[PDB]
Amino acid sequence: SGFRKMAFPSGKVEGCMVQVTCGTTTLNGLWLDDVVYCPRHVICTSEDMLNPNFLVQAGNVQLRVIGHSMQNCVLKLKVDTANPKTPKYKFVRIQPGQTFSVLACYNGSPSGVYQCAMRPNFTIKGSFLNGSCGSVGFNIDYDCVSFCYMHHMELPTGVHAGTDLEGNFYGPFVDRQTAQAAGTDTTITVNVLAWLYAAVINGDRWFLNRFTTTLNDFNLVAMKYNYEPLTQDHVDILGPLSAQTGIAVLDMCASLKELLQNGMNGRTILGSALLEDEFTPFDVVRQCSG
Amino acid sequence: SGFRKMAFPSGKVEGCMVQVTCGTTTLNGLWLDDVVYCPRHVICTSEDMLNPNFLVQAGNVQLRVIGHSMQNCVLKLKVDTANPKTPKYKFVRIQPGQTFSVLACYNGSPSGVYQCAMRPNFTIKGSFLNGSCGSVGFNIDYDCVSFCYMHHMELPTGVHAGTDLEGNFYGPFVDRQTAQAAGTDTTITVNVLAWLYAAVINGDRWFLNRFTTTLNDFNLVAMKYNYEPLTQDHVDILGPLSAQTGIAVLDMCASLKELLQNGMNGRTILGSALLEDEFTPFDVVRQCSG
Ligand SMILES: *CC(=O)N1c2ccc(C(=O)OC)cc2NC2=C(C(=O)CCC2)[C@H]1c1ccc(C(F)(F)F)cc1
Ligand SMILES: *CC(=O)N1c2ccc(C(=O)OC)cc2NC2=C(C(=O)CCC2)[C@H]1c1ccc(C(F)(F)F)cc1
Repeated sequence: SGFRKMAFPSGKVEGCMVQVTCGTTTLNGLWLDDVVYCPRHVICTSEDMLNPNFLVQAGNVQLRVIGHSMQNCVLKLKVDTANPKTPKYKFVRIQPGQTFSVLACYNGSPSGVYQCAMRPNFTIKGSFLNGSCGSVGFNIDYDCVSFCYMHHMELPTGVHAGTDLEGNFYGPFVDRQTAQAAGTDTTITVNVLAWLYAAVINGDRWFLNRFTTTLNDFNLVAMKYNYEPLTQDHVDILGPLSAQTGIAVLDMCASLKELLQNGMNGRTILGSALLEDEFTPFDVVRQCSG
Repeated sequence: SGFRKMAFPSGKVEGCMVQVTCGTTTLNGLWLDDVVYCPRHVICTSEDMLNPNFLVQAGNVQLRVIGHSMQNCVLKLKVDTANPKTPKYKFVRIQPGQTFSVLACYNGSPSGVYQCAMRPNFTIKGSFLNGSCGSVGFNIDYDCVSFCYMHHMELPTGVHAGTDLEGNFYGPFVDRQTAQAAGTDTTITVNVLAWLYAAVINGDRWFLNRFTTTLNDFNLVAMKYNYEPLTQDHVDILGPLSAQTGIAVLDMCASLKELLQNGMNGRTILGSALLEDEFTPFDVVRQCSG
């Protein structure tokens, strides 16, 4: 029992982390096979971010860059020694709504790990300080590591922005300091529904009134509260949770609809008095049934 | 910027994790130097938890137990090979209010990491499934690992209970299945005050009214809302946060006092509409100022 916001173990990424310096500028990079990835704005100097040559250390072991190139927004420093601590990996691209773990690092040493979601506006609500550029976000499948995120920058609203491991940015964003107003993030509705399932499994059922409602009547309400519309694909993926708790998707929709319109009222669901949207349905299955 | 509930990297603990089987019964254990720790109720059989010989595998490497002994509530399996992946460690005991990271494991393999607090009633609000007994909770200081918790059991109220690494249980609890009604956990007031600081640092200041109030007048209110009394030692440790934000401890006390009595009212502080008590003041300093 218990539900808790839970990151994957960080051991296999920690030993792929490295410190990268170019001129005065030093940040974090990822070491896989014989190539080190890192954000390309490492070649800028920071004085020039106010108005209009490589060192690679793996803790204490110096690698020689023997050349580099630029794929989109990331630099691919080719090194001579090949990392023996390279796990099974693959470079996946994430869609809004999916979640991952972030291992925040400074000067190449890991400091923390935490779980967060790729918001519908393509930003992520991270915890980043200066020096964190180059930290990676990832999922793991027992022993295969799916890298899906590298940090680049902090937008003016406090939120964060970065790329996939091939260099392409997640949203309409660029590796430069500007007022890049990202869209309003909507609340991830499939995830809120999944968290409500995790509540049921674990104790809380007061919100379960479930006046049966249809799909689109819910969507009508959902949208004038800034909830992303629910599609058939979202319904499908709740299948397993539906199966376990014996509460059809339309019911949980309906019960949430009285939450949006009649409110939490200070009442508590799984340690919270607001509707959590940063757990995917697979999250709930991994945590609530192995 | 950003505040996010953040566990220490789990790499150094992951390689001290091992699977332990005794008769039919198999769970998780910790391997340090040449001794493996694990809960002593490994020698029970589970059929007998309803009404009134060692295998140690490190993934695939079998260790020979050459003997064992019982310190309090944990078994110390002495093995012949000594773990080369043993970090700097020390066995600390935690007091209620302090926080740690839990690396949940099944059949000796790590599955997740997460952050939680030792509640004032000596229970912890974990995320544990059958098979998780023997998982450890710990803090790290850059390279020294302070082990402070090993999981034993789940109380009837869903909460969890365990020991320090020397075998002694945290509260008035025992390694047996009974209705052990633990006390009401009070809300950790020093921590709520620290989270309010992290809010200020990061954006949110609406709760800052700060009608100056005294210490004990606050305590009067605090207690009839089930908030643990605030001592001089708690005031002291908020010193640094006080220094950074330029808002004296009595002010934040006072502002929280109007939160307890005039309510959140759906309003949001750092992604939440209830008062979070599971961040220590050192947590805020580590996350908000390196
Ligand atoms: C992500 C990060 O830690 N930093 C960062 C942020 C933005 C950009 C950018 O837009 O470049 C065009 C670059 C960086 N790079 C680095 C840092 C560092 O602190 C270390 C060196 C890499 C920080 C950073 C740097 C400068 C600033 C400033 F001055 F613009 F405000 C902020 C963060
Ligand atoms: C912590 C844990 O995972 N388990 C557990 C819980 C309590 C006790 C206990 O009170 O013993 C006197 C022992 C255990 N031990 C083990 C398990 C396992 O699933 C694997 C073997 C170790 C579980 C567990 C076992 C049995 C039950 C039961 F039947 F009592 F409900 C519950 C959890």
